Amino acid sequence: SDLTFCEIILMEMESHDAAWPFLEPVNPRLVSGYRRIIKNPMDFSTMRHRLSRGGYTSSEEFAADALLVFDNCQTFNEDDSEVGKAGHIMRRFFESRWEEFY
Ligand SMILES: CN(C)CCCOc1ccc(-c2cc(NCCCn3cccn3)nc(S(C)(=O)=O)n2)cc1
Repeated sequence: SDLTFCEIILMEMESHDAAWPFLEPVNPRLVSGYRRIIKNPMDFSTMRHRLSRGGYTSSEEFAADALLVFDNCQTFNEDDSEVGKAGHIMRRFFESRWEEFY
């Protein structure tokens, strides 16, 4: 019953104005040397793939992947960059919705 809310939250994040950096895996042709720094990439497409296939055994596991998206953003980008700002917006949005649903 808790896992059904993850799809709803995922859809809301996919639709958010600030979500553009996170929709698909980082493209290494666009973001030079990404994997030198980010050893465990994550993105909303990968999360959708796993959620749709029972790859999350609990809502907590889904939340951990959401936070990994934002933690990787914060590790790679300065807070005042456009992508860094987007990550902070999305983390706040995610955490707020998580509290409402749970
Ligand atoms: C072809 N299709 C329309 C592309 C649409 C999506 O394009 C993206 C998506 C995500 C990025 C990107 C970048 C970045 N740090 C660098 C910021 C400076 N920058 C370098 C290249 C571009 N901007 N960090 C991150 S993340 C996920 O670690 O926070 N994600 C980039 C492009």
